[PDB]
Amino acid sequence: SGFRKMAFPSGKVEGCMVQVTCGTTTLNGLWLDDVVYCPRHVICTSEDMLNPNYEDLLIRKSNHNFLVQAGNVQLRVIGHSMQNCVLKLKVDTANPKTPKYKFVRIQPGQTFSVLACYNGSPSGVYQCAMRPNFTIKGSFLNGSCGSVGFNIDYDCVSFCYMHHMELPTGVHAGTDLEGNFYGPFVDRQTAQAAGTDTTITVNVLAWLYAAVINGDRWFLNRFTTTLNDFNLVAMKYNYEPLTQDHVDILGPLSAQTGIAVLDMCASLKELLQNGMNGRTILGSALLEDEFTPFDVVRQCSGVT
Amino acid sequence: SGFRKMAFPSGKVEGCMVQVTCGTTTLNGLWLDDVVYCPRHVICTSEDMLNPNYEDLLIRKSNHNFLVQAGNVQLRVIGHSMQNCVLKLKVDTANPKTPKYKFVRIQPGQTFSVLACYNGSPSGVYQCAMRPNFTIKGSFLNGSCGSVGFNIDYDCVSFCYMHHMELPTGVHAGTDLEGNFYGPFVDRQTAQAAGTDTTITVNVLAWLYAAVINGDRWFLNRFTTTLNDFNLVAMKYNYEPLTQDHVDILGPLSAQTGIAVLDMCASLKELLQNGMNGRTILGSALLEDEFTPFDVVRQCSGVT
Ligand SMILES: COc1ccccc1OCCNC(=O)C1=CC=NC(=O)C1
Ligand SMILES: COc1ccccc1OCCNC(=O)C1=CC=NC(=O)C1
Repeated sequence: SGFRKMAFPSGKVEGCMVQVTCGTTTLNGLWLDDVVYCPRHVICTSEDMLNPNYEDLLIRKSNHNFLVQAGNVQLRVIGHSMQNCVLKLKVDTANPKTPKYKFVRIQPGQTFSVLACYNGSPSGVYQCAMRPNFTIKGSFLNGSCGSVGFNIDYDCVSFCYMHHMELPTGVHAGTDLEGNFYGPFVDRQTAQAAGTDTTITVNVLAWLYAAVINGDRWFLNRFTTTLNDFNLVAMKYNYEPLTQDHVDILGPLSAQTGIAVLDMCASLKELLQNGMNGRTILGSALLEDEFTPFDVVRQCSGVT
Repeated sequence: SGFRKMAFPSGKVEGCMVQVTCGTTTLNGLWLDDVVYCPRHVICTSEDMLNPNYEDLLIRKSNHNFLVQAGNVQLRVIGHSMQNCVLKLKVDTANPKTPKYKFVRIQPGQTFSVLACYNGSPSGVYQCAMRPNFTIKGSFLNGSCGSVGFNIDYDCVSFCYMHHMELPTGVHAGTDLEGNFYGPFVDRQTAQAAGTDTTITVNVLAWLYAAVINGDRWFLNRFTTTLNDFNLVAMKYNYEPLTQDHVDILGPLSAQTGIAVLDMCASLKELLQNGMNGRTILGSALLEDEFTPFDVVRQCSGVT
């Protein structure tokens, strides 16, 4: 028993991290097969970031201008191309530590592990959720760009995020591995509105099921609700509307605990309307939304 | 910016994990050089765990009874010995993935990463603190025994914990890598009192400094206090007494932010006496104590 904000083991991803330098800028790259992926803003200087013309900036660059180093060994760059906001540097050597991998675009509300890196070296790993507004609340300092987010299913790493920037509000924005930003964000040093965020309702319910499985039950009540009634409360408290697809994904947790999804919704409704009254759930004094129903089942079953 | 409960990258530890089977029991082992370390309770059966005679149980076992498998390859056991509550199985092959390592006994209040494993396979990584009462609030299910805790300083892994059991209260107990339990715990299936736990005051203060560095400042007030006055409040709220050694370790964070340690103590005093009033600090609605002053500096500076 016990419940933790668990990240995937980062080993398979550590073996892919490289340092990429272009001029005076150094950031992180991901070396998979004979390609290194990194944010295209590695080609920018301070004067450029306000509104860089990436096509023009990249034209002044040659294969030899991109310095790629994997630990202490230098990789030979034989090609370069820009795909959306990522640069793909073709190298003459396939990464011998390349795991089985996929590039996936995750949905808002889904979770993933981030391996924060500096100068191509891993510093730490933490579990994140892609906010409904497509930002992530990470921990990234100068030099962290090119750090990636991923999920792991047995031996396959599904890369879903590459870190590009911190918005003036202190939240983080990045792209999928094809360089498409999550959300409306552009890779420019400008004020960018991130939409209204909401709490991931299906994840809070999954976390309430994790609480019951692990022994924290004080919040269970004698009430039930309907999807319509619950959604009126979800609206008032900036929670995502619950759909039948969300109820269906909560099926296994409802079956395991014997607590019907709408009964758990009624517990969540009471917690939203009355707060915690100074109590905690799974060591938290707020409603946790960065655990999906899949995460809860995985952690509660011990999937390796 | 941003602050997360970050774990160390687990790669160096994943390459050491093995499965150890003895009879019908399977758990995790740590393969370093030509030795595999695992909890000695791998030799027990259900009837034994109420009060096992480990010396007698181990005498009925031979090198060939310990099945050690690293992924898909079987290791040949050429020796076995019990040191405190750990078994050391000598194997004929040194682990080629053995990183630089140390065995350390951490102090209560210190933090470490845990790589939860099942059947010798890593499932996840999370950051823990050794509670003042020598328990850890982990996430471990059946089969997790032998999972380890560690810290990493550049290329050196300092192994500090090996998981042995879950107490009837749902908290976790384990040993250092020499098999000495942290706390009063014994490896028996019996009710075991874990002492009164307290909140790690120096860690809460370090986390308040992390909050100021990252922009959450609402809790800063116009007051100051003394170590004596603060400790009277710490006593009332089951917080560890603050010492000058704790103030000294907070020095770098006090210097970076310009907020004197006793002024931060006065903010903490007001938060203990008045609560959060429905606000959050670094995404938490409670006072966080699982970040040491070293962790805060490391995460705020980007040490890899
Ligand atoms: C506004 O900056 C940008 C806009 C578009 C593109 C790149 C930008 O930044 C490049 C350098 N940024 C960093 O190294 C970070 C510093 C702190 N926190 C982070 O998450 C990243
Ligand atoms: C009371 O059990 C023991 C006492 C002494 C020694 C060993 C004991 O357990 C062996 C198996 N335990 C597990 O696999 C766990 C199940 C669930 N949670 C965990 O943290 C471990």
